[PDB]
Amino acid sequence: LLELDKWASLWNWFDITNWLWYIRIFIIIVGSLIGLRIVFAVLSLVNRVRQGYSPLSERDRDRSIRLVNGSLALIWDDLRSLSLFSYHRLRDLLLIVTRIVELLGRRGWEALKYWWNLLQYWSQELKNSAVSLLNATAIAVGEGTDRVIEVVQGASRAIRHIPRRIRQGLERILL
Amino acid sequence: LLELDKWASLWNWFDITNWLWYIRIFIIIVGSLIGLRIVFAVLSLVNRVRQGYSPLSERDRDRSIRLVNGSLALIWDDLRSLSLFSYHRLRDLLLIVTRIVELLGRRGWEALKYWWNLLQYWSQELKNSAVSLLNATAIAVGEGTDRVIEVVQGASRAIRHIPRRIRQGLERILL
Amino acid sequence: LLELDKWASLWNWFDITNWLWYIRIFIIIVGSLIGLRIVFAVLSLVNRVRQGYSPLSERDRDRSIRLVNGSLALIWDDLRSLSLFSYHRLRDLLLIVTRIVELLGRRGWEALKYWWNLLQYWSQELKNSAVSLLNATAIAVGEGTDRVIEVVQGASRAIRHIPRRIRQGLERILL
Repeated sequence: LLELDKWASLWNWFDITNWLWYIRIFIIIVGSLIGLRIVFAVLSLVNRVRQGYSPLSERDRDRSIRLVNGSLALIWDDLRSLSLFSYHRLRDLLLIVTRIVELLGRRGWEALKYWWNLLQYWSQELKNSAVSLLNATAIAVGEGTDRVIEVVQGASRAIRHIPRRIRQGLERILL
Repeated sequence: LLELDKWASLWNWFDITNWLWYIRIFIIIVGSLIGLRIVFAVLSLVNRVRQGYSPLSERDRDRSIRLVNGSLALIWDDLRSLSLFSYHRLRDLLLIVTRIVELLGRRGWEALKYWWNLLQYWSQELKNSAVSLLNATAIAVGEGTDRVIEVVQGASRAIRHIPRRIRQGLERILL
Repeated sequence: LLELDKWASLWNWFDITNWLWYIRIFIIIVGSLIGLRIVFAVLSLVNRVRQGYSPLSERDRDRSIRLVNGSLALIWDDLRSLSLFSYHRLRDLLLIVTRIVELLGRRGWEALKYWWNLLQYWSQELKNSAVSLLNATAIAVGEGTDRVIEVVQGASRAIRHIPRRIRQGLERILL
């Protein structure tokens, strides 16, 4: 079972054996390929020129070939970004990066403002559909029971419809 | 063939073994890395901004940094896309998404429309190269070949392609 | 140390072993998973309109569904690049590729050009940092530390400037 007997018998599949023993080599390239894909993001820019910014629904090839030559241009877009229109700035510029992240931690709360309001309107639509069927089916009974289904539904969503400024209050208490 | 003592022999390689029994676990992590790439698609947007306009041929680092601001923005793009117009749309979105495909699928056949055209012109381009060369070598024998060479080649392409509206006749005749 | 008896015992653990003996297959599936990922690059095109102009910080979602129709449209962006509207170009398309690369290949070397000036100023920022800090600390002492430090540092680095434009000599002398 297994061992030299299983491994040795495989040497007859010389072609496949190569893949079986050299796969480990291949795994590294596969992991590398996702990283290579990061460079592929530039390719979408090429796709934009070829297909147009709007959905996929001519001249681009001649210029697109310039992408090969893009190696020369490629130092131009990136070169001015790190040091900007001034020198001595290059060492100082990396520190700027910390500045936006510190400032953004304060305004980042916009996550919660929309999520509470967003879930709030969806719930309202659920109640509206239910109000239609519930109001209509309640009449079969009588005694104005349908009026009861409307008030209860309207009471819970409506009261929760307009809450307090949790983003503002929490923004000042968090920083 | 493999070996038993080789497995134990690797223990004497100081720490080479560390690569084998760690990279293997590391592979599962790589699988996670691919699912990481979907967010990278937003990076391509930043790239077109940082790339000027055309394929590959400064301040954009600070603005691209604004990509971090995408957290607050993220509820906004999803919010108008998910329901879009009015507000009874969120449940409707499941209906309209399915329903649009049927309406849109009808015009989608235009794929074939151009493909019919691809074969149509290349056929014509073949005639120009072939007729020119064959027309010239044909006369080398005498006088009378020029009519058969031009009439036979031009005749086959000429009668094989003339009617238009391929999808119009094809898509409707299927009823 | 090891033995086929140790491996066989693991067969009674019919659960995890599948991963252990199918991970080789798993990376291949992952490879396919990542190639599939490339289509996401078009999503960025949609992101511009659907997700806003700049990075992450309209109605076209209806158009996002038209992406299905993108098969119809997809021949329009591509068909014009190989053959172009001029036509007769299609056989030319294979030849032109050599001409544009041959033509652009001569001036394409300017990549090296930017690197020479680019690195040149970077050396200059480092030079200013050392002189300012070292001279300023040396000023604490009298005698004449200020004159020697600023003159010798600035004299050696500044005078070391030598214009050896490779591109210049490559354009005029390579003919």
